[PDB]
Amino acid sequence: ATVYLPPVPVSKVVSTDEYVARTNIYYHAGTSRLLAVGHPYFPIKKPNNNKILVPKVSGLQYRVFRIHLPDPNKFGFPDTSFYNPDTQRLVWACVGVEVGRGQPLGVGISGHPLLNKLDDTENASAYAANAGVDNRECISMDYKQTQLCLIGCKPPIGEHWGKGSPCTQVAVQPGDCPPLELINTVIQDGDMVDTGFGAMDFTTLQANKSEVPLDICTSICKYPDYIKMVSEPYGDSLFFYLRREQMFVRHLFNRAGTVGENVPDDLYIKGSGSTANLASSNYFPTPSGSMVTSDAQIFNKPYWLQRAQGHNNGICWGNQLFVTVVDTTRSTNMSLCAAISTSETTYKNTNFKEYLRHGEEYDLQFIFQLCKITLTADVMTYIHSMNSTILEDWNFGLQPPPGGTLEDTYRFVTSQAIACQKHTPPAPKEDPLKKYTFWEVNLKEKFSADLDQFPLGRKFLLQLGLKAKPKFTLGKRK
Amino acid sequence: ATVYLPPVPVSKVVSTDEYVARTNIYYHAGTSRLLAVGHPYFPIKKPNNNKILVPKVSGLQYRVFRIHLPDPNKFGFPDTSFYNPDTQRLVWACVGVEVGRGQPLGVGISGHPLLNKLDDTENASAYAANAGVDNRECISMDYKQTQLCLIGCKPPIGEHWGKGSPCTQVAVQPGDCPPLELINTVIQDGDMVDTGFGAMDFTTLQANKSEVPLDICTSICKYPDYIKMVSEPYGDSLFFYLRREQMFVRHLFNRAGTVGENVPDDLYIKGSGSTANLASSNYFPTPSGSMVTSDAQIFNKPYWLQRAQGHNNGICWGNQLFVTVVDTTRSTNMSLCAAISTSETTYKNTNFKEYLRHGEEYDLQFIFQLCKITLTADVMTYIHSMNSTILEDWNFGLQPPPGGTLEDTYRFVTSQAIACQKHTPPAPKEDPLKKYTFWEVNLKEKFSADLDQFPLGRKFLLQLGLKAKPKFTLGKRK
Amino acid sequence: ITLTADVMTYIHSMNSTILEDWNFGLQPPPGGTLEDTYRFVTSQAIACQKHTP
Amino acid sequence: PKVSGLQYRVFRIHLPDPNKFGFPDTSFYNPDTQRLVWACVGVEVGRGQPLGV
Repeated sequence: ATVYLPPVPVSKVVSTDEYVARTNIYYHAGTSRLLAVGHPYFPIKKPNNNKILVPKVSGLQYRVFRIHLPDPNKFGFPDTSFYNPDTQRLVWACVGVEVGRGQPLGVGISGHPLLNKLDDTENASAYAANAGVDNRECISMDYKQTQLCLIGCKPPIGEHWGKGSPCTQVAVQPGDCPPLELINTVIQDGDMVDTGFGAMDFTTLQANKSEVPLDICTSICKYPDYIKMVSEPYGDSLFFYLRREQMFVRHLFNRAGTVGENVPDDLYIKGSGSTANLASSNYFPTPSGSMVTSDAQIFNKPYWLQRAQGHNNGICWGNQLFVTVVDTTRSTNMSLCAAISTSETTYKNTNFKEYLRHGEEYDLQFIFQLCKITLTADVMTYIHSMNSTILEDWNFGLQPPPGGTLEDTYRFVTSQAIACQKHTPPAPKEDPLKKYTFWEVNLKEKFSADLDQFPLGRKFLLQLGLKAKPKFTLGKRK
Repeated sequence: ATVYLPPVPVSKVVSTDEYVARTNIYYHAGTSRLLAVGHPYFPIKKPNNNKILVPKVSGLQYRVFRIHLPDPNKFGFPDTSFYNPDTQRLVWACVGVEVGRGQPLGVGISGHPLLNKLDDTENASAYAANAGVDNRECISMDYKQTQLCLIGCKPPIGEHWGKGSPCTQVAVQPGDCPPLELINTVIQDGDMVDTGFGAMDFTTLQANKSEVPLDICTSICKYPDYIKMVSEPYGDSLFFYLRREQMFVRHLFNRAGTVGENVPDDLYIKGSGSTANLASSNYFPTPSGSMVTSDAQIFNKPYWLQRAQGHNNGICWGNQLFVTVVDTTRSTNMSLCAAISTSETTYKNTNFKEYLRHGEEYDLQFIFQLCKITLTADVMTYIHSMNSTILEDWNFGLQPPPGGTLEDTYRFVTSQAIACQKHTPPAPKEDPLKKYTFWEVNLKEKFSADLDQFPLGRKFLLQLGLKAKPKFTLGKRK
Repeated sequence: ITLTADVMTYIHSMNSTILEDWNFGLQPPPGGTLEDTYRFVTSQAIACQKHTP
Repeated sequence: PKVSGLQYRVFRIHLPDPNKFGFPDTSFYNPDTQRLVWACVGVEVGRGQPLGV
């Protein structure tokens, strides 16, 4: 520049598929399986202390991993360089991923010993059974079936309705629901999916703090904010998503507690008896999970990334991948027991102490394409306007210093002081993370160049070149 | 190449129209004839509130009008093959202003019921000397003739005298009347023009606060500073101005109060009577107009622009115009009364409630030529040293993937009645060319291709000489 | 929209009102006729006269 | 207010005058022998709400 920052773009934003050439050099990577054994309901901590002994792990929460990748320009190379390192720079493209489940078919489960529930109002049994002191019951559910996986390279955006706070312009008091304002935030590991009360916080909306389970009270519940993400052309925040979700209405119920609502008292006619009074108009549909089937598994089959939502196809502008997984369908909870004493020789429920765990597996197989971004002066100006940090990291002119001189604290040694001594010694240092809240997967040298002996690999050779297998695949008929 | 780019230099100083290419597309616009009906002296307010019922409006007061124009590029036309934004932008040029006037002949009335006044200077009816009896008579006068107009496109500066550095004793005294130092500041609507008591404050300046009429008593008097604006080197502040002005002395009068002023006793012989008593030097001229006729106007006459006085040609930079008009030749005040109960035909105040008004009419009729600015980097960068803002509005470049919008933006209210709240909407804004209130003239919805429907454009046609357009014909009348 | 005099004859027969709203023909008449004097408020500005109610 | 998806949500959408509208190169146009009109060539409607009846 000038002209001008550039032009044009904006408008029309140049794709990274017009000057970023693919190469036929392939490396292969994968993980060694991942296993995390939690307690979905709550983490089990030592209550004499504050540290976890069993974490919280669940498929009914987002499992969001921050994958850090090498860069090809760190290599000594096996000789993948035939040109000057300043006419081009190298970046990865990920062209296939399979995300495996090692968990059997069967659901996980959540619940609450005191879920806020009055009476049954699907078909009556009461108007109220209580409006004084207590009325909550032992009730469990498995939250709705959600399967989705989505892949990006910058952090995903979630939406949820946060607490818009009661206003005093229009009459809303405590004991009236607030106006609700949508407060959107990044999807991060440990966070709960939508429950079908809407996707909202429950940490400060809830004030009994015991309407719902131990798990969702203490999370933010979120719905994916597809909408802002698919409107970024580049799609660096995601360049792949899919979903399958469903839920059915188990039974209508009424919440524990009295109306806070204002009912116009002129939309009915008064009765006599039971029909004189009103129940609480705080009806809620009770939701419940769906039937699990092996034809609903979007997993253990490969998601290609040869093409992507974004201009991005896994192109490294940080050398990171974000992979978010939800699987509620193999999120088996396995039940077990240990006997408290062998002093009790009869069957007692004060003898054999039931315990639940959830075991969580994930494996990710990857095929990596080596790609290049060819740099001319004009290209370099576009990137500079785009994100300057990329140029510096690559290393590219024009840098000051010099620099110099003197220094201080001279001779001796100490020696007393003299001399100097100021002293004064440097670097706190401080501070931004940039962690933020993710299950760290380091890949740096799991990279390969054979892909005939990885299962994903074999299928990728089949798809790409129509060879090699190596001998044969399938049937026939069968 | 190039690379960079001098401005091209600010010290090469040029017409602001050496790079603005006129085109022959012409549109017309004007007003409906705006009206303001005040009370000449002050505003007649509710005395429970500060809210006006009757504003304060005269022709002896500034009429500052803020003409607003769209950017032409943003304005649609039905045929548009004269602009491409990949090559050019557009900007208005006003090439004719007609000041419609339509009011009777008459002049504003100003007065003070406690105007300081003792004797006649014009006569020797009574003495001007020491007097501990302070006379205050009800006197009224019309103020001087002021007719002027300025048409500009940036805010215009009038000068006045303020109270500058102070004295070391109390102010407005013998020998400790403070230094009065010139404060130039932007012209305000409905603040006073020059009145023949000069251009200065009176609230803090005049500590008697009772010697001069009410309309200028609480208010500043200011005169437009011509010298400064024509000594600006782009002449955007103004670029056309004209005046016709005069004072007439109604009579010199002398104020009451004792003599503080020194009378040397080496300039007159001693005797008795007069030659031993001090004399007042407390004279004030009384301002009045000399003659007023509606053929003594400078108004009602078309002003054809084609190369402004300034380094402008009459270009609407920012697509605004700042018109400050004074007219006193017409500035009639009309008196009315309301009878509540006639019960004697001879005046009573339990009958006839006297009222005073002043009604003020102005119409502004316009013909605007469209002109273009080519997008050349040397011109752009030079414009950037002059003012970057026109450029930023046009907008160039990234927006890395894209920030601000899209993103995708925005959420989401769209108010109901709950709504989402809390709100407290975002703040009030001030326009960058607005510091003081003006009489706003929006023009953004009235543009006509044809100029034959309006007498100002026909007159422009005939003067233009396309195609070729009579001109005149005789008679007229006769 | 391609339009000629014959085609227009038909356009009005279907919906009078469409041509009349577009009014790139026609006429309803342009206007004209007066704009003035003067409405509303009346008065403005300064004024706030009466308010006017 | 009673606003829900269980009662008809009828939106009046009012669109630019196409006839006089911002364009980049037009000089064919004759008001008498041609007119312009918008035709909308797609709509998507985002329902940003989660499941829940």
